[PDB]
Amino acid sequence: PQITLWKRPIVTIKIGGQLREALLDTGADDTVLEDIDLPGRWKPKLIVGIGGFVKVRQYEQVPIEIAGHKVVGTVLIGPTPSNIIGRNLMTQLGATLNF
Amino acid sequence: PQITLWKRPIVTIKIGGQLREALLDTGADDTVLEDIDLPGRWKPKLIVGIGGFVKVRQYEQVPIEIAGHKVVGTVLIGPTPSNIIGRNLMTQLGATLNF
Ligand SMILES: CC(C)CN(C[C@@H](O)[C@H](Cc1cc(F)cc(F)c1)NC(=O)O[C@H]1[C@H]2CO[C@H]3OC[C@@H]1[C@H]3C2)S(=O)(=O)c1ccc2nc(NC3CC3)sc2c1
Ligand SMILES: [Cl-]
Repeated sequence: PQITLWKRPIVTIKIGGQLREALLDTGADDTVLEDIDLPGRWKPKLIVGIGGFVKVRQYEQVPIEIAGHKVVGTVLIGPTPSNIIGRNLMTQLGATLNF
Repeated sequence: PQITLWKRPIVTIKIGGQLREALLDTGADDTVLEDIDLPGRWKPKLIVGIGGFVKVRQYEQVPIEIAGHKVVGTVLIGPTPSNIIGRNLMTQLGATLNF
């Protein structure tokens, strides 16, 4: 799909059998989700945003569906005001910005 | 132009006669720049990112050139780890996400 930016670019995701919404975020290198259970091992990671840092769990090779597209990639789980899909997963969709 | 997302989507801006780089940031409602002098009156504003909040200066009806395109809009000045162009200005470029 093509979307304009008058509204927040929010898409449906399915991850670990959980349905959520998340923002397609070209300003995010990595994908950060708050509200999710993932199985198995993870690595501590500190990430830096506007207004400081948060501690997240890095989960690797997580299967995730973004607006119908199945991809596998790194997901960070931790406090974020908004679930965000980063460039790590949007590149797997072949996503582009046009102006 | 069209750009892919394997790299950060960085563009050149000109604002208040000052040249800078900034991220085209679909996850940002508003535009936030750190390294800038703007003339005249402004309003206190608190904005929330990953890792918390920052106090910014809201400047209204600021002229800004983004990859060649002259627009006028609201600019927030304050601490951000990366200059970000938000949807408030990307809608003026007719920017779209495609996948
Ligand atoms: C600031 C950017 C440069 C980085 N961020 C992405 C932005 O898109 C956020 C998204 C977001 C939207 C929200 F709704 C709420 C939020 F908390 C966050 N936008 C934002 O904060 O916008 C602000 C301001 C703009 O206007 C308004 O709109 C919303 C608010 C408000 C004020 S990030 O989240 O810090 C980020 C993400 C992944 C990541 N991966 C990394 N990789 C590792 C280092 C190797 S570093 C890294 C950093
Ligand atoms: Cl690129």
